[PDB]
Amino acid sequence: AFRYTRSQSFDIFDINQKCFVLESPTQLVALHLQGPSSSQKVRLNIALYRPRGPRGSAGTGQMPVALGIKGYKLYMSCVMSGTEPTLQLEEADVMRDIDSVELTRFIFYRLDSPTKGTTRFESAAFPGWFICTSLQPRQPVGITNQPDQVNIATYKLSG
Repeated sequence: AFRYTRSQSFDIFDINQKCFVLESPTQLVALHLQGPSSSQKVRLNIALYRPRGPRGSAGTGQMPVALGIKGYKLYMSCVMSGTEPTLQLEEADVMRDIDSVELTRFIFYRLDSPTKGTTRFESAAFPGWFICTSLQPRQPVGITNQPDQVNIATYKLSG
């Protein structure tokens, strides 16, 4: 279904200028990181994939990516927890091939708006669900089917 093409490292902020920090090995939180800080901003290793597949279904395309938490040996994934879609961080190595519905948990569609300089990330495993931050500081990064509605689901990436 997906085949690895390369990885590139990016800085990331949400549209309100919050960055990510890894508050514990299972929780990424978003905050205005400022003044003095012990806290190390998270960068992303974005692994770009090419399809040979697999569908369906979705609501998105056409840059499938995995999102590595640079330096911490984690990748973001979307899974069901209880009965709710959930963003989690998993100890996973770099995946050359994503060729099962299980491994599709790691794939997001990077949706850039070339004009505005902005990006959304839609889950491939949970179409219509997007990576989001709270309007409040120090809350976990998560996923939502209401992108940008009393959350922020729009980011600025920089190489």
